[PDB]
Amino acid sequence: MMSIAQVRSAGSAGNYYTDKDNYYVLGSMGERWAGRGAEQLGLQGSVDKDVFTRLLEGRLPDGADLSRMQDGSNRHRPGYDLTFSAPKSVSMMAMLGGDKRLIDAHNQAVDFAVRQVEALASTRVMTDGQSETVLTGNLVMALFNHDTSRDQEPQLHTHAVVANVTQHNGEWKTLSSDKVGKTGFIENVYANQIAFGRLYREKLKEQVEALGYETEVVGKHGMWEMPGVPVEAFSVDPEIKMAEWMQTLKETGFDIRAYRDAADQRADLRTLTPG
Ligand SMILES: [Mg+2]
Repeated sequence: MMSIAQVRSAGSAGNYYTDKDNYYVLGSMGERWAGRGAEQLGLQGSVDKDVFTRLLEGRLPDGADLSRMQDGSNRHRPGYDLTFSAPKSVSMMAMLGGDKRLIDAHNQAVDFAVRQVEALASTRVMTDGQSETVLTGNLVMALFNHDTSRDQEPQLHTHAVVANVTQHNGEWKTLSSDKVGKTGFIENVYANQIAFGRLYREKLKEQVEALGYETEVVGKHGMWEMPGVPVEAFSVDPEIKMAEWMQTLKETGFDIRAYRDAADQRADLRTLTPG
């Protein structure tokens, strides 16, 4: 699904989203800029921690500055964290079963959902004494893949960090609003939390099933898993953590390789089937 949360203070944000220990099992952080806005600022590909931090403060790479220093602290809201988590079985098959094209599938699902989120981008602009929200359609995002849950179990996820900035008629303005009122961006993202989650969730299922794997619905809002995967056995030196995960995986008796060959055969079976 997709969880929502205030982005973590511009101060510690950088190291929080990027220190190697959040993506050790994955190998790389697979981090990247996203959004029409990032493109407008010439931000593409790998993410510079310093530029990212600055972005959270309101300092953009083109000179624009939305920071608000007040008595020693910046009062510009850093932004938001939209976290897309893959289902347990997928996380396991990806980082314990070594099937990396599932990481790609996930990445493809996040890109897809995030593009929909972007259509909600907007800002408050008052004209004629009447203020109203105006769709803006551009965001500046930095995505980071992590592989570990809060309780140290495998969890492939992407923290889609949305900077609190958007361009309007050439001016960089804030998504947040210093005044309660006519529904803004993040309120609209909440009203649609299940839907964005369903978008991601359903896009992943298409990719995943394309690779040959099977899926079965196990809960509300199309929540699904891959049949047969020991999801139950999975509810700080990452090297040790991996060691344990791999061990508890063996204790289940599950045959990873056999599971994948089955997915390969099923896949080929479908491509070579006109009747
Ligand atoms: Mg994380």
